[PDB]
Amino acid sequence: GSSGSSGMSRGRGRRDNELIGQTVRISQGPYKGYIGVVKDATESTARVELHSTCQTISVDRQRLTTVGSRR
Repeated sequence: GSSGSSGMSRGRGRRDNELIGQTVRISQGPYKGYIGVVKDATESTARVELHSTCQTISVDRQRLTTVGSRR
């Protein structure tokens, strides 16, 4: 039926799983120039799932260049 959670609040500030799902493009490492979706966000790394190799690899959050369609 039509049921829901009394409160519509998930996180107070900015959840570490925010960047999770965004398109990131590796700039460093052996995967330089590779695209992937951030699956997990680490303190000094980020588990991204490549599109081609369709594999989940961890890379420095910084080493990752957040992608974003432009003109």
